[PDB]
Amino acid sequence: SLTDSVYERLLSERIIFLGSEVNDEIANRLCAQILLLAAEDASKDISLYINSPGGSISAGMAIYDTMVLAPCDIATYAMGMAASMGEFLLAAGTKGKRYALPHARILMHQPIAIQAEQFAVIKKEMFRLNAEFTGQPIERIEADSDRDRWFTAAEALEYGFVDHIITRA
Amino acid sequence: SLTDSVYERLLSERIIFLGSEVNDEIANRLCAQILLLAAEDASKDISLYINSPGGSISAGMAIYDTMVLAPCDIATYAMGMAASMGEFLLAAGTKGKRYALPHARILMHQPIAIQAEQFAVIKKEMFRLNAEFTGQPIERIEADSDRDRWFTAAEALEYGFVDHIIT
Amino acid sequence: SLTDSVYERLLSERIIFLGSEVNDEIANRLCAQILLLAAEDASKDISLYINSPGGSISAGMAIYDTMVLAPCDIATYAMGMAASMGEFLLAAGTKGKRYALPHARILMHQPIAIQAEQFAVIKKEMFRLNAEFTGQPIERIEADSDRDRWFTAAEALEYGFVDHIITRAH
Amino acid sequence: SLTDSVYERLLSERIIFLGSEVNDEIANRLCAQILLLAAEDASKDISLYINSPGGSISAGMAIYDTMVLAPCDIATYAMGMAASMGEFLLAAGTKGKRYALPHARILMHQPIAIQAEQFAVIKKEMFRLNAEFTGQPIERIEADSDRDRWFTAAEALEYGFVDHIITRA
Amino acid sequence: SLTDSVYERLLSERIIFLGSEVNDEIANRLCAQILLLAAEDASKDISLYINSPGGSISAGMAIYDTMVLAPCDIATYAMGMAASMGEFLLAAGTKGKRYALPHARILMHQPIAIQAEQFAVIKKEMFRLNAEFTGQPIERIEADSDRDRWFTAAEALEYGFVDHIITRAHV
Amino acid sequence: SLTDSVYERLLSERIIFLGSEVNDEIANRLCAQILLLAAEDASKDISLYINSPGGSISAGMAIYDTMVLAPCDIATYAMGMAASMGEFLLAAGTKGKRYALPHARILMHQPIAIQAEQFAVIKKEMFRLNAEFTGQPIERIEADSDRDRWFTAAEALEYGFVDHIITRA
Amino acid sequence: SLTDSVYERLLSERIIFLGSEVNDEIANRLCAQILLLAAEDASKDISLYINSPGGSISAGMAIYDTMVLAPCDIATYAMGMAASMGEFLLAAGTKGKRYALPHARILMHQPIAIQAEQFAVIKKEMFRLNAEFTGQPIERIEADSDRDRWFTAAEALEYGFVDHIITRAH
Repeated sequence: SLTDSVYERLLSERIIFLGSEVNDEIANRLCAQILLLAAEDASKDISLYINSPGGSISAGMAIYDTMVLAPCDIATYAMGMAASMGEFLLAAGTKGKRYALPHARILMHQPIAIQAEQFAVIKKEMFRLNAEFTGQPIERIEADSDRDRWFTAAEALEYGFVDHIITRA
Repeated sequence: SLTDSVYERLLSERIIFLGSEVNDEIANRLCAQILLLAAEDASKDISLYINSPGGSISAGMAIYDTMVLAPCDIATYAMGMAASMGEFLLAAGTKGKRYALPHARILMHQPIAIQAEQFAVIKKEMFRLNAEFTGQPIERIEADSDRDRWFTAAEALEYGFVDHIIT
Repeated sequence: SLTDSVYERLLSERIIFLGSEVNDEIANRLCAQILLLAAEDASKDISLYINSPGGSISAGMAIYDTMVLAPCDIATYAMGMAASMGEFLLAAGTKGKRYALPHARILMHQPIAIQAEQFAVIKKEMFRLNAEFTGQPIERIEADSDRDRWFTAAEALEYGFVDHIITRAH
Repeated sequence: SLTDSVYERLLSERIIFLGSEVNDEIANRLCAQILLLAAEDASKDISLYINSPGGSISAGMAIYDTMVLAPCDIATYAMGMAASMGEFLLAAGTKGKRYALPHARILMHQPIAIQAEQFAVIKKEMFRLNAEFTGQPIERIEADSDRDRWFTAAEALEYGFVDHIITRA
Repeated sequence: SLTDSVYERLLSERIIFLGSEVNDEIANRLCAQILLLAAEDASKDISLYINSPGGSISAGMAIYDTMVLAPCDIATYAMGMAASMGEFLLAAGTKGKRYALPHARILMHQPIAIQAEQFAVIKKEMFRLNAEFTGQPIERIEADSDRDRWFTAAEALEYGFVDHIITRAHV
Repeated sequence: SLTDSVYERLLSERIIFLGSEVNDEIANRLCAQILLLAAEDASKDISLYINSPGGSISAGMAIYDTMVLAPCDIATYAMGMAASMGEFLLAAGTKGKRYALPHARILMHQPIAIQAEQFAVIKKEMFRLNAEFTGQPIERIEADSDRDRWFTAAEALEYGFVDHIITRA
Repeated sequence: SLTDSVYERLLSERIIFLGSEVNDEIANRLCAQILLLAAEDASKDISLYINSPGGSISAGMAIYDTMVLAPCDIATYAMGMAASMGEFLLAAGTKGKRYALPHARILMHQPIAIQAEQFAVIKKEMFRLNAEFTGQPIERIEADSDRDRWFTAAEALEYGFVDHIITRAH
């Protein structure tokens, strides 16, 4: 299919997309791409373009673990919407190389005994890391998640999610 | 498929199409193609052919932002219908390279708390940009969007959506 | 698929097909082919084979524009049915290069406030252009459309839709 | 698929099949194939193998019109069944080059105001062309079609549908 | 698909399969392959492996006519089952090149006015050719067909459906 | 598809799988693969990996005949389960080149008037062949099948289904 | 498809995925991929990336056997979830080359007369092999399994499922 072909040609340009909700399948597909790119060249940058309403914490956290694993820098681009885990992945890009396009929007969001244990542990990790990415205190991160705080590109720059607003490349 | 094969072959001629309703999926597809073409050659024009009834404001703005991001010029062509966000994208092409075909039509249109907040600002920012694109005052853009004003090629040239009618 | 494969190889001989109703997707696919062939070589003819019930007047008008835009001649061929916009596109072929196969049928047909406005404008322009293509007066085009006039290949030649009837090797 | 792959490969050998009922979609595919072959090389024969219960006169007649348009000879082969418009396309082959396999069978068949009118015109044309193909009077063709006359290969040869019964190539 | 790619690769070795019932679709696809192979090289054997419960007579006769039309020999191999028209196609292979594998099984079987006239004619012809293929009298073919007579590989060899039973091929 | 692409590439290594129930379809595909491999090179081994719960004796028998027809050795490997016709085909590999992986399991099992006749002779023939593959008396094959006797790798070696247990290739 | 060509291109880097439930079909495709890589080059590592809820004990043991069969080292990575047989296969990778990503979760679980017999036998092996992979006593494996003990990456390193936690560029 044309769509798939275009994505695969972009993969050759080391450009990847997170263009839908983050779930187990998409995480797998995306981890795979990051691994492939790192395997074929450890030193050339990867560009991750994000337009995603976000989703599952464990799914987003696996994409994150893989971004960390990859030896090359991962530039991130808030291309349309970066919400929930989409915001987290945006903020996880290599510092110096996190970008918002001028009309992007960044949203924060707060997403059986064993499941509850596992979720409590991963949720706390998400807040901790969101704090490291942005330089905000954890408490500010929790409160802002709770009230579904959202950000224009400028506001996002100011808050610490991105390093640059890019207009012309 | 034959139809995907033709669009692929056109990609090599730096021609792309918006031939359907703008939603997230289509916005993604179209941003991918622009990024690709910009990666392959930052200094050759891209041509964007438009036959589209429009769609969501946010999806159209991601396309717009990618259009601006590409270092290369983007020529736009109204091929059949450029309505709503399709009119916006047409009017967004590089000044001097916006074209209407002789029988093209141009159509203007207006398209939970936190959702409403974001919509209000993106809607306002779209009227703002449409005014810049066309040289009309913001007030004329709003009033004309409101009443679903539509345009023949000639009328579109005069109003400022395009720079040339090509025959 | 075999079908797609054959249409692709025919695209290499600069032959294209309109074999179904005219709607937006089909119009898009068809303007794309015309643009593709125009870009590959602006000097060589394109052949359009038509077997179509027609369909959307605005869709057909976009294809027509792309024909006019192409720097090369477009030869047109009526294969089975050329109805409404299919008849229009056949008649729009470069004069001298419009063909009917002998058992072709050519049919004329009469083809929300804002939709009606646009349709009135597009409709008048289609009649105007069809008049020009065939050499018939505008009122003859109108009345013939109203009464659903159809034409054999021979009748189509006489009326002005085409220049040739292929009754032997071409 | 394998099936489509063998048909494609057969196109390179200038062989085409009519292996099913004649309708608008089949007519399109077949006209397309003849046009392709004629464009590639106007001077080499095309071989059309027919195993068809016939179908639409309209669709059959489009294929026939393309056969005439084609400058190269078209050899026709009754492969199993040539009924109705399948009989028609067989008998439409280049004279001297219409063949029946030894066990082929050949079936004749007689198949809103303005639909009726288009139908009358094209039906008269079918009878007239079947008459020319076979050397039979149109009245014979009409009566024979009326009563669903059928033919062994030998009988079909006598009647004028084919020029040869072929057993070995 | 893997399966298709395998059959296609086999096609290059001039090897074809009848692995399902004989119907119109299958007949078209087999005739297509025979014709392709005969065009590619008129002087090299085609090998037809059969594992089929048979099916329509007229469909089977079209395959048969195409087998005869091809200038090259068709070698036939009873691979599992050869029943009804599958038996007939097996038996129609080039004399000296019909094979049974050791555990193959051969099964005989007997399969609107104008439709009836046509069926009567091809049924008779099918028996006539089965008699010619095997060397058996027409009345033996008819009666054996009636009672659904079946054969081991050894019994099929003696009856005349094949010319060889092969266990191990050579190199 | 990925799956098919790996099975294809494995075919170039001369490796085939029986990883589902043995029925006519799978028998056809497997015969096809053996026939192809023998045609490309009649002197190189073929390796057949088995993870199958068995099925039709007919189908199994056609595969067996093709294994024997192929001039090259066929190594068999019981990869997970070899049950019923799967056990049969495992035991049918070239003697000296039948293998169990360490955790494989081998299960014995026993699976219109004219249909009953045929079934009786192939069942009897299958027991006979199983007795010859294994070196067990025919009555013990019959008895053990009747009671669904199953085997660890070590017990299958002892009984005669395989010649070796492989741990590292 | 995009995904499939990605998984295939990764195969060229000798990297495999177990990203779903373990069953017979999946076990087959995974053993196939291992045998392929082993055949291509018997002396380069294979990397197995695991995000799996586990599944059938039989299917898992076929995968395990094939990894033991392959003459090359098999490195293993817990990418998201490794539960039941997923944990087993992770723990089965070449010692020195078992990895967890920091937010991975490792879960233990307790996994017709004839099927009961067979099952009893595989279950005992599974525990036994799990004990040697981890260096943990059999009683402990058994008790942990039947209370559904789960582990973070760090707890998994302590217990013996992995040798490394990847907290920086690998």
